[PDB]
Formats: sequence, C-alpha cells, structure tokens
Amino acid sequence: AKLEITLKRSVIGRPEDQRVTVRTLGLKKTNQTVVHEDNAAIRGMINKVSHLVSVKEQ
RNA sequence: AGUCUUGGAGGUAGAGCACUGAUUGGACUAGGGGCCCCUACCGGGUUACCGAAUUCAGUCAAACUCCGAAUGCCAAUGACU
Repeated sequence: AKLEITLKRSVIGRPEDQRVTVRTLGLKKTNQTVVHEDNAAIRGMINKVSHLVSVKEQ
C-alpha cells in the first residue's frame, strides 16, 4: 500500500551518511509531506533512520 | 548517489591459551648438590635443599593467534526513490 513520510526533525546536526538518505526520499526541508509505496527498499531506509522521521501509514 | 537483495576480500573489539612469550599453584621427577653415613669424589642412603622435563587446574598480550562479530570498502544483480 501507500504510506506518508514527514519530518519532525531537521537534517542540520546529523552525519553525512544520514544526510543524503533524506535527499533520496525527496525530503529536503522540514515538515515536507511525501508519500511512497510500502516497499522493503524504502522500508530499509526508514529502518536505517527511524528517528528523524515520524512515519505515517494508511 | 542512497536503500534492499545475494556474493565476497580483510584478521581488530571481543574471546581463546592450540603456536609465541610471560606467569600462578599442586602432584610428580630425571638430575644436582647438601646432613653427611659407610669412605679410592668411589660404595648409597637421606630430606619438603633445589629441581629440568612431566601432566592437573590457573591466569595474561600493541609487535600471541587454532577463532572471530558489528560496521566500513570494492562489487554483481535487479527493484524503488
């Protein structure tokens, strides 16, 4: 299915490894709501971070 | 470029004491002197006077490895952004 991905959190103050992964999700600023499909590829990014992001299912 | 995917290369942290060294303690002991006895340093007895090896347990390492993670790196492979 689909799921929404937002930010509670800014990227400034976080390492370089977790910085570009935010860029690849389409997320640039804070509070930028972005929807994608429930796939294990994007789930692996969330499982890698899970703490800049408040996840949102449907 | 990132994530997931399978595939490795590699010998730290850890852990182990099998190699390397270090080192505890007991049993045991070649052998060694010593109380010295009998006495050509020659015949043999003796102790906790030591003791190599010996095995039993016991620790220890930046330059000890039979072992060995997380990650990080080169990948192929598709998928997504």
